[PDB]
Amino acid sequence: ASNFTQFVLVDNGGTGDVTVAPSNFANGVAEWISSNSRSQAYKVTCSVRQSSAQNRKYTIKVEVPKVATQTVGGVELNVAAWRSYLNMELTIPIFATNSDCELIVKAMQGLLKDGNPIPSAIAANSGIY
Amino acid sequence: ASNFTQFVLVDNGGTGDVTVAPSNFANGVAEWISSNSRSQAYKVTCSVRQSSAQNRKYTIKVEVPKVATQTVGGVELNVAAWRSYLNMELTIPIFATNSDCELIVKAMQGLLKDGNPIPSAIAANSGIY
Amino acid sequence: ASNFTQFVLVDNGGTGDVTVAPSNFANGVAEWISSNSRSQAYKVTCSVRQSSAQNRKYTIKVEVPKVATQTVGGVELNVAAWRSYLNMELTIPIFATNSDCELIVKAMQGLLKDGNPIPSAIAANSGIY
Amino acid sequence: ASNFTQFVLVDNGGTGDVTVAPSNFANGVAEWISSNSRSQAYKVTCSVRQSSAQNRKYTIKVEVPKVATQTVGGVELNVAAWRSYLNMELTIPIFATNSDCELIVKAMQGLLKDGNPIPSAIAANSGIY
Amino acid sequence: ASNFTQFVLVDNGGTGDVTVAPSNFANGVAEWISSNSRSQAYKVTCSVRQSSAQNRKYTIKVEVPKVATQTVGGVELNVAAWRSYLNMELTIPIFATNSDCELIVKAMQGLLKDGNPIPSAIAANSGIY
Amino acid sequence: ASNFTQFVLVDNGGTGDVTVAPSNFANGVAEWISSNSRSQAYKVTCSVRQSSAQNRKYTIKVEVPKVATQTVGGVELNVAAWRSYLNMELTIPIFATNSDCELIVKAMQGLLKDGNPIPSAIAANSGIY
Repeated sequence: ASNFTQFVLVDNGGTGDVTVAPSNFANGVAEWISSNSRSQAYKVTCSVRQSSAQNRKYTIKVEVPKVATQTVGGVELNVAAWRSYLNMELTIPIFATNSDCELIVKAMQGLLKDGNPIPSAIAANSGIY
Repeated sequence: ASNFTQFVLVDNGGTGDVTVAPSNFANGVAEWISSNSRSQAYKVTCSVRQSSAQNRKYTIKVEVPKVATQTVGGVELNVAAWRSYLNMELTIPIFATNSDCELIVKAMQGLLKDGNPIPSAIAANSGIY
Repeated sequence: ASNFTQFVLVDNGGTGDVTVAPSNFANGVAEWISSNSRSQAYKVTCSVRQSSAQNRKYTIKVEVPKVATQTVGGVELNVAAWRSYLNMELTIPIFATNSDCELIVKAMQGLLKDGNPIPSAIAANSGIY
Repeated sequence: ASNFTQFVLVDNGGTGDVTVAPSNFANGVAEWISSNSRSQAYKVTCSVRQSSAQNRKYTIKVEVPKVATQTVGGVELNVAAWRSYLNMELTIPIFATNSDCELIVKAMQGLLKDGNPIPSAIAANSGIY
Repeated sequence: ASNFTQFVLVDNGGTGDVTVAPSNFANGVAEWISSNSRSQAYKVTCSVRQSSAQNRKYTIKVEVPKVATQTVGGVELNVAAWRSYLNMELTIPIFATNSDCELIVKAMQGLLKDGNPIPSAIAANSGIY
Repeated sequence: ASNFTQFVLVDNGGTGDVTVAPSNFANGVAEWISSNSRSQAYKVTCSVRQSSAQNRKYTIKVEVPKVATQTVGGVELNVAAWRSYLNMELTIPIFATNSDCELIVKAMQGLLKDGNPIPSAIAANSGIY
């Protein structure tokens, strides 16, 4: 069994989906990268570690690139004009049962569901109002 | 119009849903709290700010409590045995158009979709393997 | 194939079986945990390393907990009264054929079969005599 | 009881079984050895001591000869190339009742049951994957 | 994908082929091994890491047993006299697209194609002349 | 005979084949280059040396360029945007028979055959998983 597999990061219908695939798992940091030029690739990393005697802590990171071509002196390269960086830390006490964790996951999914405040603000270059 | 409204944080079917409602918007920090004892309430906060000349940065935070009763000297109070803390920062360059942002949101939703690596690990008190 | 699978650690004959499942592979240490909070879980880990120029060494560990509900600060926490620890190190020369290795497995199985000296002593809080 | 008796270490189904028998009890350390030269014998030793104020520790050791291409009764100067060494240390808290200890034994039996991850890895000269 | 599968390392035309199979994935380093003692096995390992700000590096290693006069399952203390070691490091700039990488693979295939200089030299215990 | 011959490094099926030819043997390093300016050429080198008293070591290197036309100082120069580098070191004991060496060649060919794990990963900007 393995959960270190490829998955769909961006569900753009069924065509133009960004799939991210495993690439390296060094030093306890799982890393996934989308295909093609590493320079324009999406990146996701995840690591879990015991932060204190009572808590475990997950550190997830995602990079969404803005695909572009750079032309310097007539030489064109595939690059990322810029990147957005998502950095999240999740602390969970060791007393949390599997049920408790499922709830935590649902809270995260709910937080970002379409239509809700946070995702609507982000999607529209806006804050709360 | 307002996006500073109540929303469903945990979609537990249609019964036992955790709804979170606005409570305070001081100093540019929007805050939502679930009903009943503040001590056992779920909490979500969000603020956006220009981090540099080129980037805007969102800071979202969620607290999932473990509901419990504390009995000290015969006096019982509603408290949270412990809390899980989600802390996420999202940096987005000012060149990002609305389309670019929608993609960013989809990446976040994809990252946490049921079945995918990260949420499956968290839900099962596990790391990547 | 993939030998990283779930298995039943304690066979109580279908009813109340302690089954353990893959939970982490960070740093080259395969880990399996029972379906409990991290504070009350059975835990098994295994790792292999080339200890010398001519040996390989498997380090296997198991934690059998005694679950309890402790009242800390007036709050009830799911905890472990104590844990029993098994620690085994197996050193196998590189010249060992697959059939040579099956011999080791059979020897370990025979060592612990019901009725044999060692498991009888352990199960009776007794020594060998 | 009087559990210090001969037993079948390797069960090859009646024909070609390896039986190991009492051979030493110096210092309360029970030793069992197969019927071979000491450089080619199967050896098992066991002893218990209270390791600390709250724990008892069983130290079990097993030595298994490399059989492929073995020359029975021959002299092989590099003995380490022809033997595998198993070292088991079982720590059991003094509160453990007999039932608790039976469960611990079952856990050990489950860990090594045929078909499960650990023994399959060992038998195939492999790690976990 | 899920390219971590068994494959034919040495193709002797169906009869007497050497198949190598997954045997370890510790630290994201994939390992494949043939069905032999570790002193006589064919071994292949592979891993990728971003070696610098602008490059990614694939490190591939292959070990091949000396077969002439080999004593199957035997103990040979000077292991180095019985194995050949191949070390490949492939550095690919992050700008390389999938097509660029296909070409790189073709170059490697061409380099080693039967009848070409390099492989003929190796196969004849020779240098270039 | 003379194994220092031209060969096709990249077989694009007759049309657009990258053929490489002998270009230097100074200092005991056999070199082959494609028919291009030294700034845009594919390059292959090989050398053999008795690395130790009992080993021989082949050092083979390949450079796959990405050709481009850069405008420097208003003038257009035929140049290389980047280069991919392959570096392989093969250590073969002196006891290796010719048939033993053919085994190594076949193993290297099998390693890179179309469809097998390693070349699939490389060609997809992916790791093994």
